[PDB]
Amino acid sequence: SQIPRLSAINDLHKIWPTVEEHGAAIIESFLSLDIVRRLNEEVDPFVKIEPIPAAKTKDHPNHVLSTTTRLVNVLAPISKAYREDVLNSKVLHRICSDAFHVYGDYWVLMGAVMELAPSNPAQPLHRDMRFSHPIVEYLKPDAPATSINFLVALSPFTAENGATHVILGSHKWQNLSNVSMDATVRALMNPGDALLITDSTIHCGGAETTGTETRRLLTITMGISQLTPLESNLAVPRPVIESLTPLAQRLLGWASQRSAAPRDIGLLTIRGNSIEKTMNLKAEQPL
Ligand SMILES: CN1C(=O)c2ccccc2NC(=O)/C1=C/c1ccc(C(F)(F)F)cc1
Ligand SMILES: [Fe+3]
Repeated sequence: SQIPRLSAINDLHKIWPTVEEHGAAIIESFLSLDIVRRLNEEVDPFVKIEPIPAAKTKDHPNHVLSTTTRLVNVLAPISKAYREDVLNSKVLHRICSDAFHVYGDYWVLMGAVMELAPSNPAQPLHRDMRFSHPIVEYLKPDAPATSINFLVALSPFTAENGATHVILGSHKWQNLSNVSMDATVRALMNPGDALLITDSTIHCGGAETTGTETRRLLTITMGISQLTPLESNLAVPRPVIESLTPLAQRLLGWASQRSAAPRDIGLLTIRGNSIEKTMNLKAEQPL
C-alpha cells in the first residue's frame, strides 16, 4: 500500500485529509522547477561550508544527525526564493490552515536545507519533535497534530539514493511493537515534489547505496504558534524582515500571533498591541 500522490493544482482540498488518514502524502509539483533551481543556487554555498552537526565550534551542537549530514537553517536571509516564494505559498498555507485551524495560528518551527553525502546510512525510525519538544509526548492520542513536516525534494529521491521510508498509519499508533523497516513504503520523488508527514508519523531517511549520489531536501516544519520554534530569526536583518510580506513576517516570529480560542488574548503581544505596530515594522520593501 503505497503513499498517496496528490496534485498541487487540482486536488488541493484533499491533501490534508489524506495525510490525516494515512499520515503521509506526496505532493507532486509542490514547487516549480524554477524555484527549485534558484533555491539550490542560493543555498549551495552554505551547504558546503556547514560543519558537522556536532561541531565543536557550536554552542548548540546536534548529536543526533550523522556526520555525513549537513543542515542549514535560518534560510530567510540566504535565499530570496524561500522568503518570497516558499514562505508565501498558497499550497502550503492552505494545507496549514486546514490542519491547524483547531489551534489557531501557525508558524515555522524550522526551515532547513539538508544534504546527505554519499554512503550515508539510513536513520533509525523516528517521530519528529522528540529532541526539542518533550511536551509532545504528553498530548492525548486524539489531539490534532501540532506540527507537520514538508520534505521537499531538491534532487531526486530514489531507492538507491536513500528515499525516505514511511510507515503508513503509524501516526495513530500508540504501541510501537510493529515498528520495523519491513512495514515501510518509499517516497519516490522528483525535484519539486514533497512528502508531507505529521509529527507522529514514523519515518526515516534511507540508505545511500550508490556511493556517488548526493541527496538534498528542503525540510519545513510547520507548527502551531503556541509552540516554540527550533530556529530563531532574531538576528535576521531588519531590512530583510521589512522586505517580506505580513504573512511571511508572522511565520518567522516577527509578528504577534493569535489562537483559536473564541476570545483569544494573543501571543507575543506588548501591552495590548502587536509586535508589528509597536516597532512600526513595514512590509514589502526593497533590498
Ligand atoms: C533531532 N532531529 C533533528 O535533528 C532534525 C533535523 C532536520 C529537521 C527537523 C529535525 N527535528 C527532529 O525531530 C529530529 C529528528 C531526528 C533527525 C535525525 C535522526 C537520525 F538519527 F536519524 F539521524 C533521528 C531523529
Ligand atoms: Fe524526521
